[PDB]
Amino acid sequence: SELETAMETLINVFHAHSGKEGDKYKLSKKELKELLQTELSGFLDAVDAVDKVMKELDENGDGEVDFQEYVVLVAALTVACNNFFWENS
Amino acid sequence: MGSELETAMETLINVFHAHSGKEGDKYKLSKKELKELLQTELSGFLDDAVDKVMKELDENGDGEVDFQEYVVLVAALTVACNNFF
Ligand SMILES: [Ca+2]
Ligand SMILES: [Ca+2]
Ligand SMILES: [Ca+2]
Ligand SMILES: [Ca+2]
Repeated sequence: SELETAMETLINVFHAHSGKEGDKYKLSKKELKELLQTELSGFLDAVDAVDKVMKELDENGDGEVDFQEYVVLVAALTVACNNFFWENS
Repeated sequence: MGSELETAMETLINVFHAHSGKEGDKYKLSKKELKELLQTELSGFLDDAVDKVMKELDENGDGEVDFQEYVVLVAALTVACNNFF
């Protein structure tokens, strides 16, 4: 089903950039940045914003973003994108 | 032209709107609409389990699931899908 394919895409995208350096299930900054710039063009602004973004997602604090912390991100970006396209104008 | 990640996110939002706009508030899932979503979008869903899924997701207690509460479901399911692999 469409929903199931979508969650499959979220998993596959994560590992497509998570499996490039070191632990193939955790995103280091080079992999997080790679995911952000390639999958979310324009999400970064403002002096290095990439540091801020792992600082917020790295919940346990090991310097890498795993799947659950990455899902915390996808969720917030999904709800904001929804409010932007689905308002009782 | 969105990215693969972006396309997938759109699908989630679209799926929710696909069942949310059937009756009542076009931006909230009623009990009947929630049943419809589970049965069509989750190939494994067995079944009153919908009541459980309602009381579990209805954080604010209005009797309907809005988007912010439906993402709680999608997120929990996504990590659960990832565990299964
Ligand atoms: Ca890695
Ligand atoms: Ca972490
Ligand atoms: Ca509705
Ligand atoms: Ca609610």
